[PDB]
Amino acid sequence: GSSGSSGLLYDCHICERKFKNELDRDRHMLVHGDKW
Ligand SMILES: [Zn+2]
Repeated sequence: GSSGSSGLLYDCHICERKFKNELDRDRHMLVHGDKW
């Protein structure tokens, strides 16, 4: 059993893509929020 020294911390609830910061994920949610 093995695991990496680093990883992605934040996740999209629309398309399951992941990010290093809350900011990087939060501005990605705008690509889904455009479908108003
Ligand atoms: Zn997404």
